[PDB]
Amino acid sequence: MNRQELITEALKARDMAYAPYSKFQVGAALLTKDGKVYRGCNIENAAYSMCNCAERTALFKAVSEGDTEFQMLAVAADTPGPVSPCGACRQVISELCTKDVIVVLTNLQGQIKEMTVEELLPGAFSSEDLH
Amino acid sequence: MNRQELITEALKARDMAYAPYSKFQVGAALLTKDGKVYRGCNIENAAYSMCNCAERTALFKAVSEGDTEFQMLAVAADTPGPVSPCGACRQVISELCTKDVIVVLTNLQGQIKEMTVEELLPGAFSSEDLH
Amino acid sequence: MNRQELITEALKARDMAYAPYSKFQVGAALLTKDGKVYRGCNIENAAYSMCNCAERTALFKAVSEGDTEFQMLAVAADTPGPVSPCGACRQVISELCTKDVIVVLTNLQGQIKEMTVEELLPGAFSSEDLH
Amino acid sequence: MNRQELITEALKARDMAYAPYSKFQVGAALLTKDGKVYRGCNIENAAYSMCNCAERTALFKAVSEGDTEFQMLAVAADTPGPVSPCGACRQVISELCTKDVIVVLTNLQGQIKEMTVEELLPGAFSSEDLH
Ligand SMILES: O=C1CCN(C2C[C@H](O)[C@@H](CO)O2)C(=O)N1
Ligand SMILES: O=C1CCN(C2C[C@H](O)[C@@H](CO)O2)C(=O)N1
Ligand SMILES: O=C1CCN(C2C[C@H](O)[C@@H](CO)O2)C(=O)N1
Ligand SMILES: O=C1CCN(C2C[C@H](O)[C@@H](CO)O2)C(=O)N1
Ligand SMILES: [Zn+2]
Ligand SMILES: [Zn+2]
Ligand SMILES: [Zn+2]
Ligand SMILES: [Zn+2]
Repeated sequence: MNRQELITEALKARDMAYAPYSKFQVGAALLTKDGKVYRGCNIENAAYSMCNCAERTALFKAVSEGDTEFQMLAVAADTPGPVSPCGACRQVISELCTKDVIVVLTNLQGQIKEMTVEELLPGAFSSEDLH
Repeated sequence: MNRQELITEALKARDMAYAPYSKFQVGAALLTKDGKVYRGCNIENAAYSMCNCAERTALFKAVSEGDTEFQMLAVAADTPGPVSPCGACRQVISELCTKDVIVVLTNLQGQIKEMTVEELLPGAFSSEDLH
Repeated sequence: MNRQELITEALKARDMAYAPYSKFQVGAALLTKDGKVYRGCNIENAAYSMCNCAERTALFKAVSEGDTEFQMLAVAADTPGPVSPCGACRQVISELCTKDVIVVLTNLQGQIKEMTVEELLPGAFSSEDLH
Repeated sequence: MNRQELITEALKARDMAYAPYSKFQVGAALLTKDGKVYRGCNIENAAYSMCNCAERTALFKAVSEGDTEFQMLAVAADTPGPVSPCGACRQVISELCTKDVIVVLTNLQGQIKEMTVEELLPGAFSSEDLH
């Protein structure tokens, strides 16, 4: 499961999105250390605050199944450049993924940006800050 | 899969919760029309706003897999009476579940309250309100 | 400050809304026991999850100023019937307003529905449930 | 109103926080181009997802009043180093503040980190990505 293949997983996951308000579909594929893939997509709500993102859908799915060791996360959307995870997703990612996990961002036209969890949100607010 | 059995599913799902800040674990089990069960649990974050609930974890998991027809949702937590879904969950439920879906609420001591999606959030804000 | 006058306050507050994504403006006016009025409006974000509602904007404003005793909350939007607070707002309302506070819901055509905080979200999840 | 004075404003705003669940109070002070200061503080909810942060409380307050031109934002909390805005706040900040606005982060022991909005969340997801 290289990043190329993980991207195709996120592209497929994108087609499952429920986004009738923004008409903006997002897909994500999370790869565990054991090689298992969890797909995620954004799921909207008439009350915008309750919309959930593809990145978080995939992570929530994994953690709920007991999988908490990851190696890579691919995210895709029909944006101008590689899709940029929103702050809420970066925050959840910084909590649920170890700082070494690779984050692969792409769009639907071959644009690819790769960065680590730490780079996605440097100095992220964490539990250590609470105590 | 009766409500008794769906409750045991939610009780198991509760043990998967990642809740190091509140130490309050919640479990949920969503039953589709075809009899498939999706488990969900709350997943917290040092930045409280980003915490996700068991009800929504289960629903997000189902919808992302392509399952959008449900019949029942069980929710469980160690509360005094049947656990009460927070407003955000009721909002997502009212969007992703048809008004006839049965919502079963319970705690860890046999308290059981049953209600429909419509009753969970009567006159819920919806897409019809946007247009 | 009767409900009629508080409604006009919410109608004015609605014109301050920043809602370029939904084009759906909402207004709210919160009346304290001492007769002070706090206006609120929805404020959106390209990343939908981060949108904030009029009801919560008004409440957040009041609480931050040290005002925590309220008597009435008016909410208005261009909906078919009285605007329905989303679950997230009902949740925050049930926490920050005592159960006796009156919630006045209306649209832009004279539709008016009045209910108490308790009625807005009966048996709302609360701190008592955490401990 | 230099950053030193804006910090004292955020320190005062911190004392208004309603944070009975985390016992972690945060303060913020937003300075407009015209020299007006809006204070903000975190406001929690038994249902963690609904908690709101100091940064966003201040911004929501300003925007609702019609003030949309800012020059600086100070944030303070009792953290080990300068308090780090959570992803949700950085997201709202990148939307409501122009990329040149100065963000001043500090704790209660003189630690000070200064950065621009762009630096707070480089390449933030924006409306341009939606269309
Ligand atoms: O973090 C990224 C950016 C945001 N989108 C979302 C949620 C929402 O349904 C839509 C518009 O913001 O894209 C994602 O799904 N992931
Ligand atoms: O809707 C219900 C009530 C809220 N809890 C949550 C999320 C959070 O991690 C914890 C404390 O609010 O319980 C749920 O998981 N489901
Ligand atoms: O609770 C009510 C219903 C929801 N809207 C919002 C937030 C968002 O900007 C827009 C579309 O959901 O209306 C409110 O402002 N208040
Ligand atoms: O962005 C910063 C970091 C997070 N906190 C919050 C919200 C919550 O009440 C508490 C614990 O996460 O700190 C803030 O208020 N601002
Ligand atoms: Zn996101
Ligand atoms: Zn919930
Ligand atoms: Zn709302
Ligand atoms: Zn924050």
